[PDB]
Amino acid sequence: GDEVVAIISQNGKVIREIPLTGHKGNEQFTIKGKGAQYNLMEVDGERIRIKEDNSPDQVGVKMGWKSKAGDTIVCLPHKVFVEIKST
Repeated sequence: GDEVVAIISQNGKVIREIPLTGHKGNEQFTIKGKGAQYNLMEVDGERIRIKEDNSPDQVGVKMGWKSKAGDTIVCLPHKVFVEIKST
């Protein structure tokens, strides 16, 4: 099948590029913003989501798990973006 990488950015600056294909186990990391802003990122197997955050709108959290080429997650107030790209 497809081989994909998740690109996770904050204010356009890349924090992690994470190849998802073949990934097993669970990893969590927090992107800390200005003030008390945070996003708890979670990679579980070949999927990624914002597990939890204190954004006012919760749009990115509500988007849930992503895993396919072309998928995105956005948390606009915290300037966090996830893009999944085919390699």
